[PDB]
Amino acid sequence: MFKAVLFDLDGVITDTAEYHFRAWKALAEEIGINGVDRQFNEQLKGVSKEDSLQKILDLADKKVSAEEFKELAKRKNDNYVKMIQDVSPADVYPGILQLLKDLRSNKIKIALASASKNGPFLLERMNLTGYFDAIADPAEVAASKPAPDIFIAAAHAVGVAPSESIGLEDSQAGIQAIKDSGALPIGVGRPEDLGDDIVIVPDTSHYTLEFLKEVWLQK
Ligand SMILES: O=P(O)(O)OC[C@H]1O[C@@H](O)[C@H](O)[C@@H](O)[C@@H]1O
Ligand SMILES: [Mg+2]
Ligand code: NA
Repeated sequence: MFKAVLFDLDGVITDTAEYHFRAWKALAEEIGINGVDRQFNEQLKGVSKEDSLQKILDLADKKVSAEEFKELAKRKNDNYVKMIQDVSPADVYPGILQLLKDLRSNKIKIALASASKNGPFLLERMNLTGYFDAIADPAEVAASKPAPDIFIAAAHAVGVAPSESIGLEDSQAGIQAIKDSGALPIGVGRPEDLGDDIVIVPDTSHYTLEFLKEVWLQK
């Protein structure tokens, strides 16, 4: 049986992937880049703030100064941080609170493997911090998603091997990171976005301890 679950935050715990998308699209349009639509945004999910901005600039083969790059990233963050102030426990996705409770009752470790530096603040907004045994700090990894480092760190932070862990993700980059960590991925979203080669559930209500067991027994 698995000994840890490694949670992505945005698009897994709550609908903040939507807010990252809206904030990045707004930023892109301010600088005359109009290609950040929902399809393109699948390439941005799970990706760090700086890598996200660079992918957007690349889309237009646009170059900005180092000073402008810093300011643009800060502008997007300031906007996103204002968007999330009213997040509350009511915004926790279906099934997630119960899963956290059931994992703890079964002595299964819980770790956060979010790329977001705003992750701790969001867990506090949602009254979830006390469920987490560890938060892997994305500022401390040498390499960001789709590199596996954040998932490896999360597992190690709770004293469990990645190979004894499940990772929950909504993103292409994050699914790849889980795969390369050695943990077992279960995605949430559309196979057209996340692939047909791992277990994918259509919504977070499917993330029951019963189902994670159903999946683990068959890997
Ligand atoms: O700018 P932050 O809060 O550090 O977030 C970094 C990344 O966090 C990830 O969780 C999101 O999927 C990305 O969309 C986001 O860019
Ligand atoms: Mg995500
Ligand atoms: Na406009």
